[PDB]
Amino acid sequence: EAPNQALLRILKETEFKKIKVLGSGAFGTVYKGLWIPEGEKVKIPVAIKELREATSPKANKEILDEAYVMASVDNPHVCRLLGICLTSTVQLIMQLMPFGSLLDYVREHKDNIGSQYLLNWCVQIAKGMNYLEDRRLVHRDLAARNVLVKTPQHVKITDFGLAKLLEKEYHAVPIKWMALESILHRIYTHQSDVWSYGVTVWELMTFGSKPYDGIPASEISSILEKGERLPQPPICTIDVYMIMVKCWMIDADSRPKFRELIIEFSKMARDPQRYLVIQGDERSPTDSNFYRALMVVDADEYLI
Amino acid sequence: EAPNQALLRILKETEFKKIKVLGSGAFGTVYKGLWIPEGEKVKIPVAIKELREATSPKANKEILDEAYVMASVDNPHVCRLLGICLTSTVQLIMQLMPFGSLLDYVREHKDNIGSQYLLNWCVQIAKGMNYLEDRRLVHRDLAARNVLVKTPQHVKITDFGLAKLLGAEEKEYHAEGGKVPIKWMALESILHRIYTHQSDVWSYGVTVWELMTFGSKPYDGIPASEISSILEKGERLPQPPICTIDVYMIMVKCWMIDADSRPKFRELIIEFSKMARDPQRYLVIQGDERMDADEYLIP
Ligand SMILES: COc1cc(N2CCC(N3CCN(C)CC3)CC2)ccc1Nc1ncc(Cl)c(Nc2ccccc2P(C)(C)=O)n1
Repeated sequence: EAPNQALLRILKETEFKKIKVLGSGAFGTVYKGLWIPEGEKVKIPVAIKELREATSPKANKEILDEAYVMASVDNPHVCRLLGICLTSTVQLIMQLMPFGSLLDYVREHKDNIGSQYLLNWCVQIAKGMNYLEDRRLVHRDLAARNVLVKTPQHVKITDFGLAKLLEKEYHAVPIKWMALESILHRIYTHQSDVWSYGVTVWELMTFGSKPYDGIPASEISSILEKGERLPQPPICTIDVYMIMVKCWMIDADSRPKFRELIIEFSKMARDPQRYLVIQGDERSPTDSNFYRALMVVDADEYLI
Repeated sequence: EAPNQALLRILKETEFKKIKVLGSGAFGTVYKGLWIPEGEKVKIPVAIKELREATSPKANKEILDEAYVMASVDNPHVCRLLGICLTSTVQLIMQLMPFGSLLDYVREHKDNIGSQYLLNWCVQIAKGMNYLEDRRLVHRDLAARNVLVKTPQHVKITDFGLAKLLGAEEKEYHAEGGKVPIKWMALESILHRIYTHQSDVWSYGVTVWELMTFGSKPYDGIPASEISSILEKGERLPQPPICTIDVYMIMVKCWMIDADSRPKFRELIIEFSKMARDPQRYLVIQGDERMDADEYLIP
């Protein structure tokens, strides 16, 4: 092949600080963290994955393979891996963006978010996944909360808990955001990621409304077998919304492939106003509220 | 062009039940039913279509594309669908045309169909098909069996399982293979699998002769294979007895070999709307002097 001239930074546990916990699991747990590196004035937002136990050689094998893949990931729309840290409990530092996640952004800015932006993010999210899918990497948790805002023009999808097919499947919870075949079998393919990519665009178009809200997670299995999907967002034409219906096809192969979505979504992004209808579309970028919590330096800016 | 703000509603199959099979088909089965929107306290009678097997991705893509057209058309003479059900095998929920195909309607009632309705029914098909010509669409299976009767006064068009859309660039569409009823199709479609609206004027043509004879079998004894031969040779369908030569000439100008020689639907609307201003004059039928909610829920 080619040399994987990928770089692996070793940070010291006294450089990063765990602020609060994000997710948790049997083995492993994910925190919100601030990185203060090598005596600079800058503080960079990050998320840190910690093996819950420090002596488990099968678990320690796993957490390094993931470090391996996250460090091999070099794409503008998948988060970089800032560095690992060899405590007893091995830690991974993925970067975060200073402005926060899309969902919190889209919710806070829906009276000045435009049509060219919404369609421009669908290509960035789809570009990022087809990068991942290009690598036999399944993502298993795509959602607006896991798409971070670098600049209202650039978004990356966080890549913790990726699943390489080292083949037609790999097993492994976010019920609203999952394919039926995931709820009933806890199996994740790339086409189940397409389902997630579906629900992700829905959260975007609705300006951050909650998928299947109030409804219990035990029903979603059933109210999917029976054919209820998310409704049409108001601003969606029937061209946009057919993409979303196709992502939630019960048949997995009937679902759009990721290479297709970007073709389809940039074509619709060259005439943006023809596919999305937003009141006042014609007549602004700024800071967020996740960003207000921190007061604040992008990690892509420091390491340059 | 214009943003297509046509929405499609998604319905879970708990919101409708099927009461009666209206017909088995190669498409599959279509049922008669009541659809009670959850939330709403109306029942709306509906017709529910359900293909044989959702095994192929091609089968799914051709049912969701059939649903894309039906959902975005707002024409009075184009049967519209209410919503879709994304079950394992998807499901289509359309307004129930209570009276059947026109093909069924005019055999049962050959004894009580005056000239006014038959020419009114031809102005209505032509208006729906000129809506479809305006949306760059080719229906590709028009026939009295695919024209449904919501009321004797008002007829609508249906079954876009074979409908195909044109780009702005190409003026004609060409499929391969397929299974299409040979007796309703223009000669170029039989012979080159070419299609275009001018091939659908020919279909419209056969649809009238269907109506004008009160629902006969076109080329009845003739099997499908010979029709290419017989058309090339200049055989066409005979004159309906009810028909004047003014009216039967129009069906002739449809089965014209040259597709642009054939008449545009825009013309067909005017030519038949005049004819319905003096209907006794262009059609001759002995006796002719003598003879829950709905799509009211849409607005
Ligand atoms: C209840 O109203 C109907 C009655 C019948 N009848 C007509 C007489 C027929 N006869 C009666 C006498 N009997 C002894 C032998 C049979 C039985 C079926 C058929 C159809 C509708 N309405 C209806 N609405 C919407 C649709 Cl969308 C649809 N579609 C549809 C219905 C049936 C078959 C195919 C279709 P398609 C072309 C694929 O939509 N169909």
